[PDB]
Formats: sequence, structure tokens, C-alpha cells
Amino acid sequence: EYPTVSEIPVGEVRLYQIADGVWSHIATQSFDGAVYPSNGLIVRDGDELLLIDTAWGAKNTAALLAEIEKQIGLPVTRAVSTHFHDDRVGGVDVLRAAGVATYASPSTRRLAEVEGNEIPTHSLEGLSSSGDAVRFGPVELFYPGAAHSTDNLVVYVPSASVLYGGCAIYELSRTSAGNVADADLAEWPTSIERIQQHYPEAQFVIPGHGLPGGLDLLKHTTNVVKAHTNR
Ligand SMILES: O=C(O)/C(S)=C/c1c(Cl)ccc(Cl)c1Cl
Ligand SMILES: [Zn+2]
Ligand SMILES: [Zn+2]
Repeated sequence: EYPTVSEIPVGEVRLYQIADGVWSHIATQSFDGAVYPSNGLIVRDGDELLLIDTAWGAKNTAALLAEIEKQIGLPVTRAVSTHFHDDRVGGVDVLRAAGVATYASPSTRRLAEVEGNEIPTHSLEGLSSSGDAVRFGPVELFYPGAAHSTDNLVVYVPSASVLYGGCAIYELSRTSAGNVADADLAEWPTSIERIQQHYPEAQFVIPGHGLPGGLDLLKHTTNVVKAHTNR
């Protein structure tokens, strides 16, 4: 019932309603001859929408905006990218051209620039130290510390008890560490524990790639990271 790769062709995007006024968006990308799924979030804020992450590329992100317009019919006025990789910021120029205000932490903006990736316009203050949280419209943004990346943010929707872990949290079917080129393996379990401490009441946990679940995804990710550490 949650959409998988086989159900989403290259260039298409699906929306999945998680709770009232909260959806994930699901897209796919092909690389190195394999196909990968990717998630972001959409949160209603009155008569407008907040977008969390792009749909991994310009073409997908254009399709995302068109699917939002068709299915939901409310304007995306702001978008937050939760770290600097292309699955999170690829498509920011499309958002910007469409009149969406784009945001990321100054840490993410800096790393995107170094990588040659698209750079969200606005800088989110107040997220520089592990454990920091700020409200942004209908969500809380939380910097748990370095994990999948040094800049990774998580997002919580308090009205719906939805925690969007982004790429710091792995789906259950993922048993090996992916590409950890930019990760802080040493800190990742501690950063996960900060998420658990701050959001123990979360009822839905959305990873950056793959199937949602509950808070078990946190300990799952810790297990995978620690096994990789000991490789
Ligand atoms: O495992 C993940 O969640 C991500 S974002 C992997 C990745 C990395 Cl490490 C660099 C670059 C790109 Cl494009 C991707 Cl997809
Ligand atoms: Zn990443
Ligand atoms: Zn990712």
C-alpha cells in the first residue's frame, strides 16, 4: 500500500497521505544500473503547504509540483531541504522559479555549494548545535547532531505525531550502510538517541528512502551503523 519502485516510473511522483494534512512524496532515481526510491514530506499549514525536500532532481520536482496541484490544490509556499545531497536539494532551482521560498541551514547551504549542488535561498538560524530545535510553520526542525551527514535535520509534525527522519534514518529492509562518504559514523548512534529523547511520542517514522514504520527504525539504524563501523 505504500508505493515501491516497481510502481513508480522514472520521472513520476506519488503522494501518500500519512495523517490529516500530512503526506509523503515518493519518487525514484536510477543510478549505476539500479533504481532507488526517495521520500519527502508535505505538511498543510492553513491554506498553504510546506514542502520538506525535493523529489531528487529537476524533472521529478516539476512532476511533484504538478501532482501537488492536481491532488491537493493548495500552494507550496516554502520548502526546507534537510541536508545537502541531490535527493534533498536537486530541484531547488525548479522550486525557486515557481515562486517557492527555499530554506536550509547555513551548514547545508555551505556544503551544497562545495558540492556544486543547488543551494536553497534562505538560511535557517538556530540549528547549529546538536539538540537545537526551532519551529517552522506547522513543523519543528531538529538538528540531532552529525549522522548520515554533518548537517542532517529531522522534522516533526506535532499535530500528527509524524517524525520525518530523512536520510539519518534507514528503512527496515536496508541492512547495510549505504554510501557513508559524508557520514559521521562515530556520532550517528548518539544523534539517533537525541531523536529518541526529543520525540518519544512519535507514531509514524519516515525514512529518507523506503517504507515508513515506527520508532523501531531508530534502533534499526543504530544496529546497521554499528555493524558497518565494525566491518
Ligand atoms: O543514503 C542516502 O540517503 C543518500 S542521500 C546517499 C547519497 C550520497 Cl551519500 C551522496 C550523494 C547522493 Cl545523490 C546520494 Cl543519494
Ligand atoms: Zn544524503
Ligand atoms: Zn538520501
